[PDB]
This record gives sequence, C-alpha cells and structure tokens, in this order.
Amino acid sequence: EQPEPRTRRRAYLWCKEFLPGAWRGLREDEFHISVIMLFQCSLPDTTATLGDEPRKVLLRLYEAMVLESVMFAILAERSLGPKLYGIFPQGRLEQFIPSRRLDTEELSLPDISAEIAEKMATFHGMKMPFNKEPKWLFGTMEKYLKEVLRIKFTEESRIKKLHKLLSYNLPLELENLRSLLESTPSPVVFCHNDCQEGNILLLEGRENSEKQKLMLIDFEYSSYNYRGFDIGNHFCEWMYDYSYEKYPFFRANIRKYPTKKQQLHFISSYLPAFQNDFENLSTEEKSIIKEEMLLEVNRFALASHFLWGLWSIVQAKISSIEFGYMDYAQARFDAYFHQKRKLG
Ligand SMILES: [Cl-]
Repeated sequence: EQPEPRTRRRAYLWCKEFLPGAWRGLREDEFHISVIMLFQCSLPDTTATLGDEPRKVLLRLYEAMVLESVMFAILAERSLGPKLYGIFPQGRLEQFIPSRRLDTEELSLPDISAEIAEKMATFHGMKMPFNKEPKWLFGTMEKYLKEVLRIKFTEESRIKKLHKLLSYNLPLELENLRSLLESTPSPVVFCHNDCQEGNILLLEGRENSEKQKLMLIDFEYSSYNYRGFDIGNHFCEWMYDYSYEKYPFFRANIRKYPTKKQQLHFISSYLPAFQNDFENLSTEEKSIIKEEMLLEVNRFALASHFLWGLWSIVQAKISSIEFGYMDYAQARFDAYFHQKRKLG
C-alpha cells in the first residue's frame, strides 16, 4: 500500500536529511515507501550502500513526548530496543527489525516463556531518569475510575453493561485491592507494563535458536512500577487472544492462565537473569524466594484485570477502533473475581 503523496514527500525529506550515505544523495523518484501509523522506507535494490547506513527503516508518525523520546533513545543506546536514526516533531525513524509478532498460544511454549522472563528481567535492571515512585498503577486506576463513574452511554446495550460493571462498587473494591497489594512486597523497577504477545517480536532467522530469538517493543506504558505488575500482567495475557476477526474481536479463556508449574518455569528463568548468582543459594532459599514471588505476581495480576478492565470501559466511550470494549471489560472483571476467589 502506498501512502498519501504529501507524506511520501515528507518521508522522503526525513530519510534524505536524517540518514547517512546513499540516502543523502537519493532522488525522490528512487524513494520506496509502503504502509505497515508505521511505514517501511527503503533504498532501491540497485543503490549500493556507501557505508553502514540501513537499507531500510521504519517511519513512525505520531512532557510525555519528552519522556517517551528520551526513553526510546536510551533503550536504543543500550541495545534493548530498535536503533533510533531520527527524531523530529512529527515522528521518528527507527531500525526496521525483520520479524513477526508472537501469537497468544506461543507464550506458553517453554523456550518462549523462558526467554520472555529473561528479556523482562533485563528490562527491570534498567536505570532510567524517570520518577522512581511507583504511582503509575493506582494513579492510572484512580484516574480511569473517575472517568468510568461519570460515563453515560446512550445505546441500550452499553447502558446495561455499564450498570452491571458499576454494581460491583468499584471504588470500594479498588481500595480492597490497594490494601492487598500494600501488604505484598514487590520491588519497584522499570517496567514494560504491556508485555503481551503483540509487543514481542520473534526475530527472523532466529526461530531455531533456544535463547536469543525475541525482542520486546512498544514502550508506550513503560514506567517505574511494582515488578509484580509486570509479570502478573504478562501471565494474564496468556488468557487473551486479540486476533479474533469477528466481534467482540478477542477471545478470553481463563483456563489458559499459566499453571503454578508454568509460573515456576517462567520465574526460574527470571530470577537468575535478574540476580546474577541466584543459582548459588540453598534449594529451600530459592524455594522460599520462588514461593513468595508467585504469591506476589498472582496478587498483582488482579491489578492487571482491574486496570485494563477500567481502561476498556473508558475506551468504549472515547475510542473509534472496532473492538468489543464493554465485553472485554466484563471478561477482565470476571477474571478479577475468579482469581480473587481462588487466592482466598
Ligand atoms: Cl522450581
């Protein structure tokens, strides 16, 4: 798919002035761009590279803007994210990573899950120049609840759906969750906050490799937060498939939440990646750490339900993307109460 000519010529100008070598001398008629909002920009196959410039790039078109840009640049410097080739008011030129997204069902593959754990442990070792107070989680939940209390739907169906969600007394329930998570030690670390299959790239040519085949992307929500949240949110995503092509445009299956065995496999890979010499501790000390972490992560998974449930109600009101947001909200709240119950 070709972009609008206006943006083709803007994209041409950005690539020509921000990228080195063959790009600097490129004529407009030689420029290739296609829509992946995201575009692949590329040199002609018959133009040789002059040095080490990329033959192709990703063009992403868009206080918080400052923070997102600094974060992306730092993760790029550290080789945790795609390289950053250009930044400008309207967007960014990034490294194009040959890859595909993971599907929901691949998250449980033991090699995949072990790698995700390792990649997340590395992310959580990142020092960033951002507020270290973990106020994102309840701050965001409080902010969405405020909106949800005042939503009025006009459509018959949505009015009824909102009434049911509201009948739980969400303000009181949020405070119950706050109290549970307050009594629950979890280190504050730099979190991805959205580690779903959609944001994990499987790297082309590396599919046959045991350990180095993924990259985490999409740092929109990344902030300092309870480590429990990041892992618990990830576990929750085992239950949700968003590639369903008919309404509501997702499928939920509570039965696909990782078993304690699967959770143990994941954290047995997280822990030594986070703590270099974890493997030298007494079996019962590793056991104790693992037991206490699993209780931590499953309590914080309740916050994943609550937060994304609240987020989905707000989106029902304000979004124009086609997705069964009210139904999704109900699925998340259904899982919140189900898991609250099994936990006790
Ligand atoms: Cl174990």
